[PDB]
Amino acid sequence: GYITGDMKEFANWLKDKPQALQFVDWVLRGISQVVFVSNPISGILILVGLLVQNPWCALNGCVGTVVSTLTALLLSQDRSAITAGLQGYNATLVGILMAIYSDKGNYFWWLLFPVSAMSMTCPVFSSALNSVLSKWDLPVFTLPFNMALSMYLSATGHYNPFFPSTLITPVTSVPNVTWPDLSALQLLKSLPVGVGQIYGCDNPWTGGIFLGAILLSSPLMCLHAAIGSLLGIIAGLSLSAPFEDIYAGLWGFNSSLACIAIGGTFMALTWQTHLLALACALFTAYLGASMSHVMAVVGLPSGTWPFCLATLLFLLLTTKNPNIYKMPISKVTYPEENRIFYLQSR
Amino acid sequence: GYITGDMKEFANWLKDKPQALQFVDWVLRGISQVVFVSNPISGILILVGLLVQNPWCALNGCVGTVVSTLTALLLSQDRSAITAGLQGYNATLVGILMAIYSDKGNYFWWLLFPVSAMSMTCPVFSSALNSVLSKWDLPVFTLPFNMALSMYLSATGHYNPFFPSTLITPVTSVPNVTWPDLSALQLLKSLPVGVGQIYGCDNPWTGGIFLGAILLSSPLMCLHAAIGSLLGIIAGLSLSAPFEDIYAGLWGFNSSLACIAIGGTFMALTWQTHLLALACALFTAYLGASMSHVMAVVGLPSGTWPFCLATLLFLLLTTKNPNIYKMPISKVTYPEENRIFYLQS
Amino acid sequence: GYITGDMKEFANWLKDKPQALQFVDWVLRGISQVVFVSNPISGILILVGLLVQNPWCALNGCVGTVVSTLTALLLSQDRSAITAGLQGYNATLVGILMAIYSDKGNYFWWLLFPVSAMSMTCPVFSSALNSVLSKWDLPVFTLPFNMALSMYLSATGHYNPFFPSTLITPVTSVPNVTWPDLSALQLLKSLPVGVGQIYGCDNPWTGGIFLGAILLSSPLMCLHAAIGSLLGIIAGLSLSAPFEDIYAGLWGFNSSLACIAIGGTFMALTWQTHLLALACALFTAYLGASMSHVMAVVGLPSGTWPFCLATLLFLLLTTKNPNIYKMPISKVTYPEENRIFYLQSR
Ligand SMILES: CCCCCCCCCCCCC/C=C\[C@@H](O)[C@H](CO)NC(=O)CCCCCCC
Ligand SMILES: CCCCCCCCCCCCC/C=C\[C@@H](O)[C@H](CO)NC(=O)CCCCCCC
Ligand SMILES: CCCCCCCCCCCCC/C=C\[C@@H](O)[C@H](CO)NC(=O)CCCCCCC
Ligand SMILES: CCCCCCCCO[C@@H]1O[C@H](CO)[C@@H](O)[C@H](O)[C@H]1O
Ligand SMILES: CCCCCCCCO[C@@H]1O[C@H](CO)[C@@H](O)[C@H](O)[C@H]1O
Ligand SMILES: CCCCCCCCO[C@@H]1O[C@H](CO)[C@@H](O)[C@H](O)[C@H]1O
Ligand SMILES: CCCCCCCCO[C@@H]1O[C@H](CO)[C@@H](O)[C@H](O)[C@H]1O
Ligand SMILES: CCCCCCCCO[C@@H]1O[C@H](CO)[C@@H](O)[C@H](O)[C@H]1O
Ligand SMILES: CCCCCCCCO[C@@H]1O[C@H](CO)[C@@H](O)[C@H](O)[C@H]1O
Ligand SMILES: CCCCCCCCO[C@@H]1O[C@H](CO)[C@@H](O)[C@H](O)[C@H]1O
Ligand SMILES: CCCCCCCCO[C@@H]1O[C@H](CO)[C@@H](O)[C@H](O)[C@H]1O
Ligand SMILES: CCCCCCCCO[C@@H]1O[C@H](CO)[C@@H](O)[C@H](O)[C@H]1O
Ligand SMILES: CCCCCCCCO[C@@H]1O[C@H](CO)[C@@H](O)[C@H](O)[C@H]1O
Ligand SMILES: OC[C@H]1O[C@@H](O)[C@H](O)[C@@H](O)[C@@H]1O
Ligand SMILES: OC[C@H]1O[C@@H](O)[C@H](O)[C@@H](O)[C@@H]1O
Ligand SMILES: OC[C@H]1O[C@@H](O)[C@H](O)[C@@H](O)[C@@H]1O
Ligand SMILES: OC[C@H]1O[C@@H](O)[C@H](O)[C@@H](O)[C@@H]1O
Ligand SMILES: OC[C@H]1O[C@@H](O)[C@H](O)[C@@H](O)[C@@H]1O
Ligand SMILES: OC[C@H]1O[C@@H](O)[C@H](O)[C@@H](O)[C@@H]1O
Ligand SMILES: OC[C@H]1O[C@@H](O)[C@H](O)[C@@H](O)[C@@H]1O
Ligand SMILES: OC[C@H]1O[C@@H](O)[C@H](O)[C@@H](O)[C@@H]1O
Repeated sequence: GYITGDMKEFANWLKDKPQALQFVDWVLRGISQVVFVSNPISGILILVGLLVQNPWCALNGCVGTVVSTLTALLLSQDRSAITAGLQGYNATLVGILMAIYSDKGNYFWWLLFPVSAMSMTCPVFSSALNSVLSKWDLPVFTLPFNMALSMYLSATGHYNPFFPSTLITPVTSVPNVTWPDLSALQLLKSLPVGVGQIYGCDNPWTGGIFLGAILLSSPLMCLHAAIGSLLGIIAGLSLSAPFEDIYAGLWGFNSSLACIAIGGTFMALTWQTHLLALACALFTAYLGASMSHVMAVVGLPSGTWPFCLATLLFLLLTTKNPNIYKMPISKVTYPEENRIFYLQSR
Repeated sequence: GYITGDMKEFANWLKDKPQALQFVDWVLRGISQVVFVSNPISGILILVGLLVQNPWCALNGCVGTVVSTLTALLLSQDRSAITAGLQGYNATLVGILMAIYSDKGNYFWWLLFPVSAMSMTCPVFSSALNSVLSKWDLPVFTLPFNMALSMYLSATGHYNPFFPSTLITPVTSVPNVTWPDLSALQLLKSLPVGVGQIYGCDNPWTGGIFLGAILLSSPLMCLHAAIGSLLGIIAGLSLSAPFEDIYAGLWGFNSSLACIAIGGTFMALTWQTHLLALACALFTAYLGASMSHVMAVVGLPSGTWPFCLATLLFLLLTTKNPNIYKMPISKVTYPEENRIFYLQS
Repeated sequence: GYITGDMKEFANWLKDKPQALQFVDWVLRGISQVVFVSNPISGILILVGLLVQNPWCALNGCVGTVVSTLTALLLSQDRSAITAGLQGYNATLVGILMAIYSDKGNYFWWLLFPVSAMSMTCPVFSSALNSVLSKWDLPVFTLPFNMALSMYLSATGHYNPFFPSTLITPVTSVPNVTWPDLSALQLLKSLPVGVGQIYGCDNPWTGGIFLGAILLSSPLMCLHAAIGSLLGIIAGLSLSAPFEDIYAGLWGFNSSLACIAIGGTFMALTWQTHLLALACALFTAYLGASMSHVMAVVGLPSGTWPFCLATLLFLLLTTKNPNIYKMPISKVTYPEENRIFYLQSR
């Protein structure tokens, strides 16, 4: 009732309340915005899921969210966007993945310094990218996160004396894939792990929690999150990816995100638009593969660049099919509410 | 007369006729669009040239063209662009080059699955790139092809168990070049081989057939294709490229395309604009070496990125000289008819 | 008196007199535009600093400037920009760094051929980039130079039989940094060396001279040049860079340029923009590291790519703070005159 979707009522209720609680609320919506959700309860559930995988990653994610939100305020960015959590989600990722990609492991306190630095960067990236992309009425997605992360990880690299990153190298031989060995149960677990990997978690229970957090806000978003993850697995098997990479959900997170995006969030949901989302989800998985190989040559991970590039690409697609409709950015909420706008005008 | 230029007489006639015949027309015009030509007789001639070199590559080219054109229809893309062949050329290249860059050799039938998949992305890449580039009134050129190709070849790579690509590695030592062995005859043959390479064909006869196919539509385009190829050869020599790379036309195809593009087609042909096409063709050959080196590090070929980036760069150049005029995209056809618009505007 | 700032009085006097002096004026203003200065006395002084470092680089710089200026005239480019020197500074850099990155050493006379050819591409690169960037009211900065150089050095490479470039390879082990060895004297020298490295000069005297040339035109530009160089040093230390790299001013030149740009030149100088300039300079230094690692994998230097991208990113940041004001391109002079324009309309 009051804890579904955008929580419009709880938003209007807080407006008159203390600054501290209002701040905590924006942070939690910042966390949920990683999956296009603006819901503080979803934020709590996600944070819980993060504490379940790795309490270290949760801390860095939270520090990241706090610093960026505070930086957006220092730099007088738009209040609507802040309250909606749009100034926190990129730095939520910056903090988690910097911890994930650190060769120094859990509770390396020194990590907090470059996390804050890089989190402060996110409002700057967001603003700049917005100046360009809003001219086509495109969102920034997690481009701020991916630029910050690629920048940070290549500046340090595996051989930095203070902050070595994990070593990543290109493929240099044909992997042996034993097809009889392929487990049905393991593919099924890959689905929630693909979703877990959105926040860089490889735990199946965590991904289930994220699925639930999403479901609280929008069942349609939850559905596409799942399907996107599945399609990533399918693409993985089609190029003969090592099973262990599929099981770890590394083929599923970009696809999961792209599918949510196209499947009713940034395009109004119709059957044609649902087919479009599957296509985009597949395409993203294959671009994930491409970017992973190419970037490994420079010791970088692909991050969510593949999601950003493919999704932006599909949103710049135009058609003379009236059933394929791009939402105005200023009207973008969740699929259920988005669809009502489509039925009234198209 | 009827079989020259844009063939707009035959197109008007075909409009009333059966669906399947119209479709063959669009497919054939898609094939000729690789060299900016919208002519089904040129499409046929080019296809013959292809079937001559390697029927396997020819087949993949056609499957791409078909699948793309069908995807364009399925996704309600502009009709006129489809009928002009603008929705088939990128995938013609996707199919041919996916064959060239496969480590599996001829008639590896499975290759048809990814060729089809990648050919479906071509209308998507086209529309997305148009949404950006049309704001500066620029065409997308072969950017859809080059994106699709770089994506596919890097997602697979030389070490894919299913679809290995051919191994491509950077240069690791100074090539020994024996200058007395340089051959005028071989250099001269490198001219049509460079035009052949536009469709990934290293045969001088095939390249001759392509020049013939172009000439039928537009003598001026044919001339710039030849000139562009020549300038690429000059660029390779200027950089002491290994003779065999020059001989295989690898320095010629980007140059050739750039020279056609600037030399009458996207710029109105004047003596100034001709010099510009010469400059662009040189520049493009140089960028080709740059991109080939850099891309070899990640195991990719340069494709026709060089032509795409260089030509877009020269089209974005603004000048206060009235004799250097950029064609409005909606009024772009071939240099002979383009020049009439320029004189009458 | 008449030898500071634009020298708008002196240029108005030249508007009448012989073409060869007018041309020489443009070449000299072209040389100074490297550090955002349009002043021919500044140009002569910079030229002296180049001749002090290495006459061979100085020559190639000059061939660069002249050839590029001749080309912009041939291609009927805007004359206002030519007389201001905006058509010479990219090729000044092209000529100089082509000599620096040549593996053939001093007075390899054949080098003058591709220097001339790459200089001819500079106005082409400037115009096209202007076509795109002027839509957001942005300058091209040194993007023509950086495109020209990246293309040239990668088209040739270390293994080219005519024009081999110097060999650049990525980092492959953790360097050993002994902190007790850090030197105050060497660090102090790093500051002017950073400014010298804007023209690829590693001589502290040359960097001294360049500071003097800037000071002559705009003392506020001089201040930010020095601060930016210092912030790059601080960034280097913060990531435990090899001391010798910091001593060569390798961490200083990009951040120096960024600091001049934001700190009065393309943003009106206020307290707020001064701070923003310090942030942009730190940011630029870290991107320098990033771009250097990545571009070394393909055997290329970063050039001033980091400065170009960082500064453009900062010029695209919008805020609801009226103390942070972006200069209209048509209005940009030096910081002192810029601030006056701003205060009038504030
Ligand atoms: C349109 C007009 C406006 C222009 C505005 C300019 C915007 C400036 C953007 C500056 C962002 C640079 C930081 C991002 C990544 C870098 O760390 C490096 C660059 O090699 N990335 C890497 O090493 C790898 C990243 C590669 C990802 C592929 C990107 C498609
Ligand atoms: C302003 C709004 C527009 C936003 C639209 C976003 C468009 C994104 C395109 C996404 C598709 C990319 C596919 C092409 C190449 C990739 O596979 C990778 C990239 O790392 N290949 C490579 O590394 C090789 C590619 C190198 C070619 C040079 C690039 C100029
Ligand atoms: C908005 C629509 C208008 C589109 C207009 C197209 C503009 C065409 C510009 C293309 C010229 C670029 C050539 C420069 C350098 C290259 O040779 C090499 C290889 O890619 N650089 C490198 O390997 C290093 C490059 C690293 C720098 C990162 C670039 C962001
Ligand atoms: C504000 C400037 C921050 C830079 C200081 C970072 C200090 C790095 O910390 C160092 O890292 C070593 C290995 O990486 C560890 O063994 C030690 O904990 C520490 O000496
Ligand atoms: C979603 C589509 C996935 C297709 C995966 C094909 C699985 C069978 O793969 C087959 O396995 C054999 C040995 O087990 C190999 O010798 C064959 O090369 C291979 O095609
Ligand atoms: C859409 C999914 C396509 C899967 C097709 C996989 C094709 C596998 O191809 C296999 O390659 C082997 C080489 O290692 C050969 O020895 C086998 O004979 C061949 O069947
Ligand atoms: C296209 C302009 C470049 C001219 C370079 C030509 C150098 C080739 O050299 C020529 O090759 C001939 C082979 O046909 C030989 O007969 C000649 O002996 C030889 O001089
Ligand atoms: C535009 C006109 C195209 C010119 C085509 C010239 C083809 C010459 O081609 C040559 O043919 C010889 C046998 O005939 C072979 O021995 C050579 O290897 C081959 O290069
Ligand atoms: C369009 C410009 C073409 C370039 C022609 C270069 C001619 C190469 O000339 C060769 O250079 C070598 C030194 O590099 C010498 O050792 C050889 O004796 C000489 O013949
Ligand atoms: C535009 C074409 C320019 C051609 C430049 C030719 C450069 C000749 O390069 C020469 O090669 C010799 C043999 O390795 C070297 O010993 C010499 O140092 C070098 O000057
Ligand atoms: C821009 C036009 C200038 C072209 C001058 C090129 C002439 C080549 O100059 C040669 O360079 C060699 C390498 O340093 C020297 O060994 C020779 O002394 C010199 O003749
Ligand atoms: C801006 C960054 C702070 C600079 C750190 C200062 C470290 C200098 O260290 C000093 O170096 C001198 C050599 O010149 C030695 O004589 C001194 O003994 C030593 O303490
Ligand atoms: C301006 C920021 C200065 C950065 C902190 C410099 C102090 C370096 O601290 C050093 O950490 C090293 C771990 O790699 C140890 O080997 C050294 O013994 C220790 O002194
Ligand atoms: O807060 C959790 C604690 O976990 C331990 O493993 C770390 O060593 C402590 O530094 C940390 O405070
Ligand atoms: O984890 C790295 C280091 O972080 C520092 O902030 C703490 O003082 C140390 O206890 C710890 O070893
Ligand atoms: O009333 C809804 C109307 O909206 C328009 O924007 C559509 O193009 C019409 O075809 C439609 O009937
Ligand atoms: O056209 C398809 C067939 O071509 C023939 O020339 C070959 O013998 C076969 O291996 C191939 O499958
Ligand atoms: O070249 C591999 C091919 O082998 C044939 O026997 C199969 O029928 C094809 O589907 C397969 O792609
Ligand atoms: O200044 C011109 C002269 O300078 C000398 O130092 C070089 O060695 C010569 O190659 C050159 O002719
Ligand atoms: O590289 C570090 C070296 O610095 C010198 O100043 C010391 O005397 C050596 O003992 C030390 O090994
Ligand atoms: O007038 C400029 C001054 O403004 C104040 O707000 C700052 O605190 C000072 O540090 C600064 O020097």
